[PDB]
Amino acid sequence: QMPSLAPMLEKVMPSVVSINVEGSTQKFMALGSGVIIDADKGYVVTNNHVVDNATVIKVQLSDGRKFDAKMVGKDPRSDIALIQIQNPKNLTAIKMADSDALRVGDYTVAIGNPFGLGETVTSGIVSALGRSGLNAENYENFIQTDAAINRGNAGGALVNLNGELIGINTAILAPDGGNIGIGFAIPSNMVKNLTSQMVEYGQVKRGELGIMGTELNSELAKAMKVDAQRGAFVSQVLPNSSAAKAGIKAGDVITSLNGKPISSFAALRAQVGTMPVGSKLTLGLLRDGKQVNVNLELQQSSQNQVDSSSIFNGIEGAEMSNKGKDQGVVVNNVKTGTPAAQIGLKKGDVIIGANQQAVKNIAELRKVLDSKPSVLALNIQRGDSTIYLLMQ
Amino acid sequence: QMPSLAPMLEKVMPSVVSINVEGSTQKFMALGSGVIIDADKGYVVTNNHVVDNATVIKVQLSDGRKFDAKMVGKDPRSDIALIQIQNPKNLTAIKMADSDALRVGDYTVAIGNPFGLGETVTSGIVSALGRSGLNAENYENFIQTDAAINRGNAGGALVNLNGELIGINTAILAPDGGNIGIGFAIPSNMVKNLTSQMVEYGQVKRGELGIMGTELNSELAKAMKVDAQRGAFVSQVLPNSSAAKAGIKAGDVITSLNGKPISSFAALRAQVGTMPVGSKLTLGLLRDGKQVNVNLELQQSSQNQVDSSSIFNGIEGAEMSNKGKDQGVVVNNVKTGTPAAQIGLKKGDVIIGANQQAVKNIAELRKVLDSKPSVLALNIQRGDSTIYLLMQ
Amino acid sequence: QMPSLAPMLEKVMPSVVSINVEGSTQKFMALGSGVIIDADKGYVVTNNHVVDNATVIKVQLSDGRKFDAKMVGKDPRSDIALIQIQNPKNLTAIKMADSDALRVGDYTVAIGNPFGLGETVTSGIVSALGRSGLNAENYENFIQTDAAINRGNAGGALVNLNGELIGINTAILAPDGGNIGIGFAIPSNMVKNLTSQMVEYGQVKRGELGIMGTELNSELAKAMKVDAQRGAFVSQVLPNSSAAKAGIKAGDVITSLNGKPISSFAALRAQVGTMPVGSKLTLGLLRDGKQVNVNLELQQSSQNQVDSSSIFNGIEGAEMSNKGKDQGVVVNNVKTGTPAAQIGLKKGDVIIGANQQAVKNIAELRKVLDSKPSVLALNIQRGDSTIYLLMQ
Repeated sequence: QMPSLAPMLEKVMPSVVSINVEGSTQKFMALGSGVIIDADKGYVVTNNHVVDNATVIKVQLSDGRKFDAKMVGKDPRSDIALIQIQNPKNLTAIKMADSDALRVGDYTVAIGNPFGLGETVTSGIVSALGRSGLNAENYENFIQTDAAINRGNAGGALVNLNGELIGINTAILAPDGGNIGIGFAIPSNMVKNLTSQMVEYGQVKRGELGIMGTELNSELAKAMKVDAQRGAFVSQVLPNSSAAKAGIKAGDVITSLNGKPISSFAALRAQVGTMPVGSKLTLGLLRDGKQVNVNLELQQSSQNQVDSSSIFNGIEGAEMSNKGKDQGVVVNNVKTGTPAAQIGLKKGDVIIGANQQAVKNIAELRKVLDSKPSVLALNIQRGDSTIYLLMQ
Repeated sequence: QMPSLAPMLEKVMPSVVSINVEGSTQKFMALGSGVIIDADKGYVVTNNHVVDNATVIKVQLSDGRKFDAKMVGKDPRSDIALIQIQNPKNLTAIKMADSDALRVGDYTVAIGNPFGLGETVTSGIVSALGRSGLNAENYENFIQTDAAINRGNAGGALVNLNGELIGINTAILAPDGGNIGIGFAIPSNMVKNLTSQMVEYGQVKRGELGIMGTELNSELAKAMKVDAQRGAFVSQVLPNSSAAKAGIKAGDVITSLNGKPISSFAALRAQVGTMPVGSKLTLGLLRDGKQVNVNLELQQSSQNQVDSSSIFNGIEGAEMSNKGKDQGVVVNNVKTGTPAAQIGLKKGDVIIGANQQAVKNIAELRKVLDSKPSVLALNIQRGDSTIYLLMQ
Repeated sequence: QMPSLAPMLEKVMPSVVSINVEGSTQKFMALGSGVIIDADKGYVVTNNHVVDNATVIKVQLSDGRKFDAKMVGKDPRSDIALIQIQNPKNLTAIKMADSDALRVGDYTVAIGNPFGLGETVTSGIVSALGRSGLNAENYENFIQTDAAINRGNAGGALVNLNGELIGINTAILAPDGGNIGIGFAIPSNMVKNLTSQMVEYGQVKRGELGIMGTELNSELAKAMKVDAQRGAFVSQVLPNSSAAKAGIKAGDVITSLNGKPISSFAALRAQVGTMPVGSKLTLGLLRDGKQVNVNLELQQSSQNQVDSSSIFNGIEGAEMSNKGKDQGVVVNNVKTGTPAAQIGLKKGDVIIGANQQAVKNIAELRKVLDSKPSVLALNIQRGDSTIYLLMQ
């Protein structure tokens, strides 16, 4: 006869896990939380900042059980990392909710491991949607909540009253590292995209419209005679870009993506910034007081991702990324005094195998590395030649 | 099928605004929140401490729109200021609730601009009623809540589940300027009185009963053989005061105002301290174990208000206040080295016009000043003479 | 038509009280809260750490009334103290809920006196059950909640939506002494046991099973081939102990006490650590993959409790404790330079009266002391001799 979150949480708490990490860059230990995304494969999502530069990763269920997990993907720009429990048995995954249907009155409960106390649940409401600006280089479209979140909560669950995941708790505004009522989670639609890519590739293949923009504030709107105090202002479109081809002109205002009204430029960036190349989308446009509708196809890019370090753990040097279809890992750009080039690593190289195993993409590669061989025999192609690079 | 504050907030959030302020006393910037009280006239209430000593005031709606606002009234004793949006179009005002019907179990939601993040809502309950003592010179009858309130929330809304305004968020107990679960709002009945006066006059005409008192604590009650552990103890009544005339004797205990039981002396002070002169009220009295009922009429006073500075912005000197009916602004008491008297400002002067505009009260005056003339030509009366005082 | 905690709180708030304390060890003042446990006798429960080393204790009702209270019992190991309002009139006691039926989704409201503001209520949920480790020498089986708790809340009520007491607020995790969403209360079943003893004896007669143990973590479970990631691991059983007699063997795992599954070793310790000697209980055992059921009888012990100081307020020296039935207070072990032995206090002494009043146990004793005589005439037995020890 008493209302309670207990019935819901009982089904849901098994989904959320604690995460302990040992690493170096100087030895450190860290801890945070994670969410089980696929029970069968033992996929567990979490903040990239928690598991970044980790030598060892251990995951602990609510029931006590510990497992070891290995990395499978990580995206610093959005701060989402995907890991995988080695030898997953009898797990519970969380069902994801559609974060786009969230409203500010909405109740939320947060679950995670503050200060490593153990699985802690706290609750609140949605204080705000679309918050960004925390770190302006990243994609950020944060849900804001006043459910209590502290250090150790990172990577944990933000769920609604039905126990569906709506976000991953990531950061808090807080002088003096204590919670004051303001915390942020990555909306779950973003997690759904980013992770699904990582699963299949080991990284995110970032698509772009190829427009330069900025927040459409009220002042700018007068300058431009537009009826609209919010949106993405198109400063200019790149030549031979999706936008270009689609007919978007500079001095346009983007008001909606795929039906969904657009909070701001950042939100827009964040949305598309997480869709995979080749995605077909449609833009709500506003040029000279007239509404416009345009169909676009997300295209390639020059995304700065996956350094040689994120895959070798400590081997500074050239950045790397997949290549075409499952064609192997390509080395982007080697530095100079960077240890990687100090093993013969030269930009333009195409890692096509390792230790007699085929490498189609970064996931496969990281897989050979998971076995932790003593000597790593890279099978690369420079120009029209096969060569081998060795490590220890 | 899920409970949510969203439906209510959707109607209500437009009412609450952000406030940016530029000032000097040395240049500063400040920010807080405000509530739209009248949609047509663009009246917006807020904490006096937010907009105090401001050269510029800009208000930003939830939809993005910015407007400029000018001051119309301010009361430091209660920390309520009233401002007005210049050129108000298509606004939403909040409906006010009767704060006297609040109870401690009651749910509350707070809306405002913590750290200038944007319109943030957080929720809690009524922790307590009638809290005072924060600053003992002020009138204070604070609602206390554990909805999260931080810097930037000041001047914002405290509403109930029906979206009616019950208070204005004002202060927080908090070492280290972060919220810990204890925040305070001015009850809305007080806001309703204080503001309505300001609208019509530019200041509050403070009435007094003319009794000296103190909190009736349990110890004092024994000393005095009274059955009552709380109330206002009458230490003495002033001669030719309302109290006097009404038959109130020293050593009386006031237990109720207008039917409403009385928390304490402070609460009493705070209540009447916000009713306009001439108000007719009735007091619940307790003399020698016997209940008494008395009818009173709030009378004049010597209220220390509106310095020449609050209207000239930076012109230290004599204090000022309305006079009789709409008879003009009277200069209370000039200092010495104060810049005001350094323009020929002498106590007893009665500003009856400015720049060929008639001045009936402080609002009218502040109105001529809103136009920001280069030279201000005051039309004053000293004794039986009209004179003119000039400024720049 | 609006949901509210108000109706419930209206019945319940009278039960909770504020507590002011004057003491020395150097003069100090302290404050916290307390809960009325028995309206007739004026019993009020609170944290031992609040009223510890107090010369004076005053209790203040929600209605204003102040009373003086005297100590009747105190248990530092669990941090529960029991006091009694001198001359209790017209009080309201709280009904206690069964803390064992609490679940993590559950709503909670906290009531108490943060920073001596007065009776403050805040609310939250059960974040966690069975938390311990705060101070590892104590018995601790804390409920964890995110209802706001700050300094002054200690000794106050944690209740459910029906206004039944489920815990006593005790501590908070918090850098910088401000609440961040994590606070702890002693579950109410523990309070019910500990206090009831104190009432009847002045101390707690601690029973033991006589087993050494430790937390059964997942690693240890592999080492031992047990299917169970949580519980109490039996490292060894003491000879001639209850456990011994009952058939418990080292390398056993305890999974349940009296039907109730067992969080951990600490929880177990904490449970039995609060049952009175002679209690009959039953243990859920797990030896070599096989479930076992055993019946036990709590037995004596060597519990380190009640120093001569806790009863004399400032008279360092030998520890003391009841003896057999109501046989008087026995002096455990005298130190050396300790002031107690400096009045002729010798271990093995059996205080059988004081000032011509009979002393059956520590409560009676503390009673003669409550009258605050100028000279205290102890009637002791050393060996086969009656003697008298004098004080001032």
